[PDB]
Amino acid sequence: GSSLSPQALAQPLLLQLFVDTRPLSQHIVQRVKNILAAVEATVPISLQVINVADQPQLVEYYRLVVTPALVKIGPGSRQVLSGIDLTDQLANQLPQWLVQQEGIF
Repeated sequence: GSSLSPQALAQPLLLQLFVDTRPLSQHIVQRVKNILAAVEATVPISLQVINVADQPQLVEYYRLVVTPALVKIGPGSRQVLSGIDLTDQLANQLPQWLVQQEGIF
């Protein structure tokens, strides 16, 4: 079938985190990594950190003015988690991500 392969595998979940090199971010990072790595699943997530001090231009693009902060780009809809509540929002947002349910009402 496909490239002779029977399926285009889903693209790993694109997850990122904006930090200011502050321990808290590295702190929350562990929490983020720990939680994400806690859901494993057949679809692993890719955690990439963005140094706001290195590129504050994209931060403003996402109106992202608070740090630390986390932002999911996909697959699926985009979301912005910030306010040291990333772990609270993430844990709550994660399920919604996997539940990628017709976010419909």
